[PDB]
Amino acid sequence: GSTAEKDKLPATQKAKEMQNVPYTIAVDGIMAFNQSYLNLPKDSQLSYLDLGNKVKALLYDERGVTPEKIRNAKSAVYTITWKDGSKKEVDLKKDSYTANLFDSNSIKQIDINVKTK
Repeated sequence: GSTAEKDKLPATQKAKEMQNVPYTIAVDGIMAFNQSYLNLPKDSQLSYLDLGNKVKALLYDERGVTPEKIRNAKSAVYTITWKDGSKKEVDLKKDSYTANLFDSNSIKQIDINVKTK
């Protein structure tokens, strides 16, 4: 029966797990979402230089674009929405001074938009 025993169920790890934050991407004016999620540190802050290591991975894993082409794009902006419900957009195509760390634990989702043509 279904009420047999719940203890029979599996277990989990206590060492150190990761979180799954849903991200988005805009291409050709149309967004491409496939329920894909991104990995992040638990209760740990991170920067763009480091976090990018995981992001860039999806960039090529999605369509196979390079960091040299995505930069030459007509436009490049990154959107980050915190658990608070607030979202901010950062214009990478015009950002050479911006720089600040963030807490993944306080992150909800992100929406990347790169206009290339």
